[PDB]
Amino acid sequence: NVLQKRPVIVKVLSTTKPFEYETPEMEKKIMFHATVATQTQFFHVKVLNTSLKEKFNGKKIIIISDYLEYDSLLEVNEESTVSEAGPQTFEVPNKIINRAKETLKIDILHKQASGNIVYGVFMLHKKTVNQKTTIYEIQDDRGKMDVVGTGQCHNIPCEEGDKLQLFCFRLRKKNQMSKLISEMHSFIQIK
Amino acid sequence: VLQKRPVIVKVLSTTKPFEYETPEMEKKIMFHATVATQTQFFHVKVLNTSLKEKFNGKKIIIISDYLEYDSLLEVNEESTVSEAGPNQTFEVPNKIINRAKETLKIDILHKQASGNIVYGVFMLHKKTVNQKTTIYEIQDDRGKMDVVGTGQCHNIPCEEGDKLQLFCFRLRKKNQMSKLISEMHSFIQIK
DNA sequence: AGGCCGGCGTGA
DNA sequence: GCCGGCGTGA
Repeated sequence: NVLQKRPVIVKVLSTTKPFEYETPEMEKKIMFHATVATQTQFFHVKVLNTSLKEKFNGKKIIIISDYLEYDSLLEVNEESTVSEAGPQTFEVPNKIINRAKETLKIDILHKQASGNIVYGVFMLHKKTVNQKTTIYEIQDDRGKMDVVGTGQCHNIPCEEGDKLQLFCFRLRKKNQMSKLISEMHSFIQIK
Repeated sequence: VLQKRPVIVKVLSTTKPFEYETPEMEKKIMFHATVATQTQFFHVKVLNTSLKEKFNGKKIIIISDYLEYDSLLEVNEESTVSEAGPNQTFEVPNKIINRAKETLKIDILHKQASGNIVYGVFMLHKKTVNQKTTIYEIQDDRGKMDVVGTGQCHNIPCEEGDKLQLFCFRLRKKNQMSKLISEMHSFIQIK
């Protein structure tokens, strides 16, 4: 899968704080998640070139090129070019905003295809910190399911009843039900 | 496959009986039903059409020797349906009724696991009648999707803006695109 | 059934 | 009327 140099004008709706993650080649690195919108659509965006973080909380309005598109999201990296438009801004329809902030219900998640990327906010019901992995049991009014966290998503401080906001998790099936697995760029923040 | 654990339910809906074809080319008759308990609702395929009255919905019924697969129930000739006594009565929360009436958003359907069985009501945007198959294009504010209808689901009269109610369609992926495929026990009625 | 790879018809 | 050969299907 390869880059798209067709440049896009989008508006930033949200960013996470920068955070540390490890590559399979054991390189220590820093990134942040962001959510951006056009008038018609929204995108989850991984920003690996953290020197643009300033550009992603102000200004809200930006132009992006040479980014990667996969897994229904955008990757912006060192090869990517981000610029500012001006003072000069536009506003995004509330349908799209609410959709970009939306969290799917667990009963629906259980019916979702393996390989999907999932973002959302869920309630922690139970936690088991094992040595390398942590199984977070998450819950809502429709069902419950396991979230396996490794790396930066291992051993996070939290207690039952707390709400976990997940970024960039991979949905996998066992046995006939969904679970959410942490990957290289996955993140968990508390509320 | 067979569950001898009997279920006590209230019938919320039935379709009229209808004709379908087996793979061994025998024409037969069946009907769909929607059922509920205190806990949750079920789609039901009833292959024994002599049970239509038991499913009229005036009564609360008990079902046994039914098959459970694809998140539905199949009641057939080898199954036993009887009536419940006066203390086994109950009413179903409007919560559950409304959930049983829920129709999924199409963009979410596209992300559902291959092989899922789908029921729902959708707005028809466009239809293409071929020789043996009919491509009904369904729409909502979220997205659009093809519904491939053959057999009893082929060449149904409908026009744009009509709502199609789908029963027991199979979700299939090809070239990374989701479609709803009509099958043996599938049904389409217009509103 | 984990996800992945390997075996038929369709159409070369 | 060829197989492979890739996303699908268990």
